[PDB]
Amino acid sequence: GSMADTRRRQNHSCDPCRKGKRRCDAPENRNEANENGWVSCSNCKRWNKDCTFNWLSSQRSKNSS
Ligand SMILES: [Zn+2]
Ligand SMILES: [Zn+2]
Repeated sequence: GSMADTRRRQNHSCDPCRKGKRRCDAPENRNEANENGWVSCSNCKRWNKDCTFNWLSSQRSKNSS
């Protein structure tokens, strides 16, 4: 798990959904989505959770630090 492959990103769903096995609108560019008009996936806006890519931040490095 290094030369062949290191990172295994598949689900793009934000922290709360990916954990709860929910797929949301939140793309890989959820931040860039905020700039476009987006802000939080329907899940977060529905349950009032926390749209974050912390999962992304805990991968190869603190992507969002
Ligand atoms: Zn979500
Ligand atoms: Zn969310």
